[PDB]
Amino acid sequence: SLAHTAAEYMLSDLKGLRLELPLDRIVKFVAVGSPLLLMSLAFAQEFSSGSPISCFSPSNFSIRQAAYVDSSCWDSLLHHKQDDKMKSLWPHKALPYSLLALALLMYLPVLLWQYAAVPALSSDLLFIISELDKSYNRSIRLVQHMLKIRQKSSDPYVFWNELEKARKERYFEFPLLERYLACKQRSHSLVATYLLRNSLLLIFTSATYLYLGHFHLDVFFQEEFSCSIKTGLLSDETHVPNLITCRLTSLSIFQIVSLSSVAIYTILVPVIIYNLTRLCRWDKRLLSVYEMLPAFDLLSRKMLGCPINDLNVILLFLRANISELISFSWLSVLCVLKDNIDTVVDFMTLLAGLE
Amino acid sequence: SLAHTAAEYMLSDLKGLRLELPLDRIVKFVAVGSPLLLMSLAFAQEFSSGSPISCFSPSNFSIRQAAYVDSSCWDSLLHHKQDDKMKSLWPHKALPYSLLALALLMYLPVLLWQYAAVPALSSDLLFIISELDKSYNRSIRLVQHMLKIRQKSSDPYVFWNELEKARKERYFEFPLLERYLACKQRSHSLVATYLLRNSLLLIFTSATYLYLGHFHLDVFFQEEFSCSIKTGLLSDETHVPNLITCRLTSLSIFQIVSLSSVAIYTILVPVIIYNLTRLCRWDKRLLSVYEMLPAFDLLSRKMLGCPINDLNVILLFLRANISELISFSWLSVLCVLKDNIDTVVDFMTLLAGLE
Amino acid sequence: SLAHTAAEYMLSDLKGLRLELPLDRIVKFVAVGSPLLLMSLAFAQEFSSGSPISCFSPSNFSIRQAAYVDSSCWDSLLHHKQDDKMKSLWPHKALPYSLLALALLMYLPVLLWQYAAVPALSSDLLFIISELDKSYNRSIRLVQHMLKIRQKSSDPYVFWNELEKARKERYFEFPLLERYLACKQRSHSLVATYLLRNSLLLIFTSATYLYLGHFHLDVFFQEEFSCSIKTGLLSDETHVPNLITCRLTSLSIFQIVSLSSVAIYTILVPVIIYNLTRLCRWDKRLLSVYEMLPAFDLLSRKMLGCPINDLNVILLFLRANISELISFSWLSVLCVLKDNIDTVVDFMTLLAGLE
Amino acid sequence: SLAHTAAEYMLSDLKGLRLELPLDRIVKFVAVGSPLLLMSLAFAQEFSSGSPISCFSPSNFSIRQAAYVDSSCWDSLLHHKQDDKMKSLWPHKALPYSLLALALLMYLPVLLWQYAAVPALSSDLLFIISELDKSYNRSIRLVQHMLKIRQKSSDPYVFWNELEKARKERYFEFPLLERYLACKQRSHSLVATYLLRNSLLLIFTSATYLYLGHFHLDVFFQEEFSCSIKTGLLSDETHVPNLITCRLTSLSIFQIVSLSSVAIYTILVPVIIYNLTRLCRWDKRLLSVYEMLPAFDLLSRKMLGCPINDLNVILLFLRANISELISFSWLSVLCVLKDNIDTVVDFMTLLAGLE
Amino acid sequence: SLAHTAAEYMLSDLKGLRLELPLDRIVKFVAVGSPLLLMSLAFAQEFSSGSPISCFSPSNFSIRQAAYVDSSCWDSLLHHKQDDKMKSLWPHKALPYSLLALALLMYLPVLLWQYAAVPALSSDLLFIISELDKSYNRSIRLVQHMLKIRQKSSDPYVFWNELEKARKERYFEFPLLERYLACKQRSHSLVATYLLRNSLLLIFTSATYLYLGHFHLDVFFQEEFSCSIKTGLLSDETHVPNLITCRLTSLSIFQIVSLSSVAIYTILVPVIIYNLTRLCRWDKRLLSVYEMLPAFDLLSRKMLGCPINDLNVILLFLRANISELISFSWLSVLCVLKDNIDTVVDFMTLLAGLE
Repeated sequence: SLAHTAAEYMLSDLKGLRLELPLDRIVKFVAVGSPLLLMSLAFAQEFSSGSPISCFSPSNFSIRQAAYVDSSCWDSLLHHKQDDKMKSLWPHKALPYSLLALALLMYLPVLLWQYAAVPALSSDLLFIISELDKSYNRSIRLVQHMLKIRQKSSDPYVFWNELEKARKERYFEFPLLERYLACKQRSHSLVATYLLRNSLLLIFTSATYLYLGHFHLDVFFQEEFSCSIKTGLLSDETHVPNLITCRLTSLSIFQIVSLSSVAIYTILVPVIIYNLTRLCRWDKRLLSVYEMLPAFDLLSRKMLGCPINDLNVILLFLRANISELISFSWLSVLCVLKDNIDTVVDFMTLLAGLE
Repeated sequence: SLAHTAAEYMLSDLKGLRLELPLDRIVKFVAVGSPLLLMSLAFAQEFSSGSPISCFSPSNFSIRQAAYVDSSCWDSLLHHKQDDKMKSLWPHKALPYSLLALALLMYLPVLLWQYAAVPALSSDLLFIISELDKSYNRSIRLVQHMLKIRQKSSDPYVFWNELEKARKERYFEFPLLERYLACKQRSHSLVATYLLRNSLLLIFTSATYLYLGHFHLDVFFQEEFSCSIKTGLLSDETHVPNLITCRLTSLSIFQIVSLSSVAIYTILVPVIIYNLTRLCRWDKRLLSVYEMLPAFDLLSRKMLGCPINDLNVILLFLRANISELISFSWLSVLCVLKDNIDTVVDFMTLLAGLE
Repeated sequence: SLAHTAAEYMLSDLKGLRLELPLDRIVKFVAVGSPLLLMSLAFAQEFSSGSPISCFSPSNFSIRQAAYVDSSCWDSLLHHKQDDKMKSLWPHKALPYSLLALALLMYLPVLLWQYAAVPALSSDLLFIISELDKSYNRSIRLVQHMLKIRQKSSDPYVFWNELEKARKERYFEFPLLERYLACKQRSHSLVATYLLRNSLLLIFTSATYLYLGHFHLDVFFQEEFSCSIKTGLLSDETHVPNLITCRLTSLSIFQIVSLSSVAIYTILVPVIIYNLTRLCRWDKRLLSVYEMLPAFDLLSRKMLGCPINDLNVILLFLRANISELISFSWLSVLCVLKDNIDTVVDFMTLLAGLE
Repeated sequence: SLAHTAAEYMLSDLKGLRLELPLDRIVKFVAVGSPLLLMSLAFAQEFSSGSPISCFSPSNFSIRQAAYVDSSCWDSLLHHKQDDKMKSLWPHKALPYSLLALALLMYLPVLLWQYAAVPALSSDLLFIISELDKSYNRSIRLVQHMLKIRQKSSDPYVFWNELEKARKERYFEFPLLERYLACKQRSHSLVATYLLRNSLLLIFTSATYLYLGHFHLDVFFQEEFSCSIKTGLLSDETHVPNLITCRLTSLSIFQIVSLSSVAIYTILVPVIIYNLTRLCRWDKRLLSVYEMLPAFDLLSRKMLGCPINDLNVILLFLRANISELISFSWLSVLCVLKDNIDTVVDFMTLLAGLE
Repeated sequence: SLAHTAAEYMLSDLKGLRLELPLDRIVKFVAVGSPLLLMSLAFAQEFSSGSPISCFSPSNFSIRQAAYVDSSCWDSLLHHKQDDKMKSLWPHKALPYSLLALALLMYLPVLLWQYAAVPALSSDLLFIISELDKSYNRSIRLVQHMLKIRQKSSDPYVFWNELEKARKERYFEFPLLERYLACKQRSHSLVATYLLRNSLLLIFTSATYLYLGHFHLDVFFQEEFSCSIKTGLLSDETHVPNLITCRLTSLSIFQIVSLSSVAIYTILVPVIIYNLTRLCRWDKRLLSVYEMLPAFDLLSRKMLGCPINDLNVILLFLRANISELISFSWLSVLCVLKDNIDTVVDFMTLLAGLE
């Protein structure tokens, strides 16, 4: 089927970065995969194929012109309703093309996200990681003598005086990164991509709802109609003027695909809503440990104002990207320090796991 | 067929870690693959296809008339049972969709396992594995200068009297490891994932039994039924009012798929029960060698209280991954000492195979 | 279908260079993919296939006779129009062939570009980047003490008039690149390839429009036609001389294909127009920082005369490749300095991020 | 076809070890592949498909009537044999399903082998090879002073006695192995796995013979039968009471499948018998070179007791792996010493063959 | 198609050794692929498919009566020849099965070759290539000072007398390898594999000719045959006793398959005959250059006795491997010396092209 190749054409599956959320991956996955799956179910071997429309021809007729008549109406689905209001049945014919259209409209926002923000993002995260890769062997290297000063000095002279002068000495400061982050907060050109990506999906879901409301739900329990043939050069013939008892064959598939289309998108709407609201608030679930590391305190320090900035997005992506191989280390081990007190344990643990 | 794609789309097959037990692999593969293979066998080349419904119309009707007659009942399958009680045979129509739904529902728990437990569990293992493997560095060298003191000594003095102070020093102390293991002993945030994984499977099996009992097994030996067409625009016609002897064609497939479905799950229940019960007890099959190594003994030390703790799942997965490439060593070889005596043999075995 | 193999035969996807602009990528993608997708949609399982023609044979005719009569007209599509002017319907038979021909004609410019300009342009670009990377090699490395002694002496007469002296110093000049740029600047053997590539595409689009105008849009609302059979050995037979009410089945597919072939190409025209026009002006968006670098100033200084020079396409390809792996660094970071002043910050940032 | 995907799912094809003997491997291929291949032959394009059953209904019955008549007996195959004993020919319906059952039964033992023996057995092999690697480099390290004394020695001290004294000193000793070898010889936990692996195949081929004997071989020359349709709601009708001359179309493929199934397994049985008997005796085809080698002598020294020991399968799996990359050496080159004896000869070759 | 997949299981395409001659590869390819391709052509879409056999039933018969008549004779191919001698026509039905049998029978010999001689041949070739790699640098480090004394001495002491002694000193010899070659050249265990591999193919070609002669060439031009149905339960019926004018549809496929099968083998046989004859003589077409090199002279020295030896086959595979990457060197450059004379040139050339 056509949906087979299209699956790996759209939803097919640097070198050390994850530039997408798992939630975003799942929502795009389901949004692109649902229409193709329903369409594949609609016209495959699972349901018996054959003639989509059948009509009860008179017994006088032979097979050939009966095939003509019931084939001349499949392309002319238009009900002569006497309940002489003339009604159309085109959605039953146009359903698969509509499904493919929705499938492409689902994939379009992914293309915009890929083209509009990937390179600029890729530069920044890689630069930050390359800078922060070795913040560990700067602390322990120079802050190792704190214990070695402890036994030969007093409480405040070590914890509040010897851990006081080392801070203002060029071994920890990163003024280049400070300048960089200060510049970044002015930028607003990347949050636009994310908000547009979510808003387009919301608009497409609304369009799907209005399409399923205005046109569908009207022919939902109708299985029979009366069509006509004598509307041309066949009007001067001796046969039935209005064909009788024409019944569609694939109503159940229509019902199930409509119901699945409603259900999947209605259950996915909250996921996209939550995706949008994640960026509406500053996040500080673990700042307590971040304010102590020599360079990690910078991101916590610039935690002010409206959360709508590129800093929020880059830190959100980074927090998922702190677990590759080198930040996938001590930074993950700092779970036991969870309850002056940092006098000995906070330094014994740091100097214990050197590498 | 859609089953072919769905096979590798569902059950498709770090870098040194096995986060999946073999029994879990077997149960997940069997449970996900059974409905797919059954539904594929139902509608493939093995059984000749055609019209799943057959009817015996009188010879008066034309071929198209018979086609309309028997094609109008496959989608409207409803028996006029006189034994005028109305009965439906809709499971015969809904079998493949039900099998597909069962296949998806079986894959639901796997996503929860991969999304809620993989990162934390993977992060937890390798650090413990490294702290665990750094053993013969500071254990065979603790003994090389210690075994040489035996001959110039007495029975208790060298290996029964100074051993306790030979193990109480800044060589065996691992406060980081003790604190980490105790902290995860108190925690319970991962065992819930395993419990939910097993409980969802049990609930889904129970729902499968309910569905197979309530709806199925009622129309199981019934293969003929009477239907009617004159329930609409064509009721004003001269023909039979109630159709006679419409017979199901694929009853054998129906019964075989039902029997296979019930049999596979009644076979599968015991192994998942065993998987649930595995975690309820402490593993103490091989602690005799663990309580001797400098780092191994700590694992055996904290075995207290109820067996419902995370430490259990970490140690259980550690047992599976205890033999990768470097731990894939003496661990496997410390199996000859299965029967004071440890004076020479226990130490010559160590000092023989350095590397 | 046939297009399945051709899809990866034509549209299928050094080691560090991008020799293709993303806009050109999407243009080629859509341009070659539209005809294949349309023809795949036209003759696949999405719409019921069979006999594309139906005719109303008299009831006396045999089924073999009717099959012979109707199958004798699809290879002889010639309507006996009385509105005895003879109109033929060859496009309804030849549309797949036309679509495939347009697919090859779309592909021709791609191979033209791949076999006319790739080697020379690739070699030139990789050379240029190779010597251009020496900019950072000199950059600040020789200035390590030149900056370390300036603050010990006075401010504006050790590091404010020695900029020329440092440039005059025999490491900053790049005599090789000057002659190369001049020789390229007079050359015009590369811009002709791009101009012809755009012109050939636009001429082909105009040809598509002419084809869709002259032959199509005439038999566009016509669905019924009359044919004749007695034009040979069948003249001396007793039957109808002119066959009556022959209706083509796939009119909707005809209309859909025509409208799509119009719409996608009308959308495609503006983007190729803009791609053609991108070379009418010089690019001066980030040369402000460039005219400080020791080697990048050579590129900036040679912005003279008519913009139709090979250096235009050279710099166009260069700007995309300026973010590969090594230039994908500080050069991308120098965006903070966007408002004497360059005394410290413009130089503190340089001396901060060495490597 | 279904057999296509199952082929690569079932019989499809560390990093330096061959865990499976060639005989067992080829037996596995033939045993799992014969049913799939013959079943694919049964229902593919090689032989014409269609309606497997044919009946000669009299001309009075219509198209649909005869279709119902000959379609109602394929699922209800029961010959009213007058030679009134009803004989059922259900194997003609249960053939492919029984073949698939046999296919699964064939693949059960291999998963038993791979899940019950591979984990435990994989461990000690690398230990064995690691300590077996030492012997070569130790011999060059040890035996180069030994021959250095030979030229100034008389003869017995390098050829007869002192050499035997010279070897038994702590450079030529492998004490840790000696403890492992005897205890592993005492174990029997692995021979049972091999015995079960072969016994399952023997039992299943015996079951196959019983199935082909009891049920088949009776309906083998029979191709025509008389059935009945008046056994229900069709009893009150005016037509023939018992079907006349219903003939099977696929008797030839039935006979070919039976003959191939019996013949392939009849040829296969002696191979598995020989694979069984391979473990009943010890292999001493090359112990003459082994008994002089540093570590290979120990394997030959422990030649006692019954041939049902784990060391037997251990040495069997090593001999398949003595030719990987390092033992793929002089060991293999020692084929020329096949006929005071090794004056320099042996030593001359070893010292000459550094690596 | 069935033979589609069998192609890639059968004829699908160390790490530096070629264990097959290209002539053997191509003859194996054609021998296994010709029946498969002929089968594919014989039962594919290239011809219109359908019923292989047709009969001219009387017009009184119904459609099912004719279908039963011609479907009851395709599996009962037996001509009631009156030119009442009974003649069969089974080959027209058994052709594909015989073809698949041929495909397997010509496929056994490659398996016999790949399991019988590949390991030992690979061992010998890899040992030889690993050992004989020194000779290049070994010679130059010894023959670098012969030009020192060429000008400072005369003919006897640089060119004809002391060179032999300079050659025969303990930097030249390699006893490990000429001691190796004796048992191999006396061995005859590998020529048997090659001779049986060729003889089997000769036997199978002869058997194919016998099958094509005894059975074919008789049913070659006759196109019509008469069959009968009244030979059982249908004898007591009123219809034709002997069927009239039953015509077979696919005579052309039969003829073309037979002609192609005979022609491909009558052109294939000379290749295998020449391959067999290749080993019947010693090969000496470059030994003028080998007889001078240090280690290559040993191979050219042991050219005695009958050419039926393991040395013949080992050198036959060696010569195909003398151009991999390191013997793909000067050894290939010694072509310019193709015409005392070697006084100066034959050392200048060797000493110049070092690396």
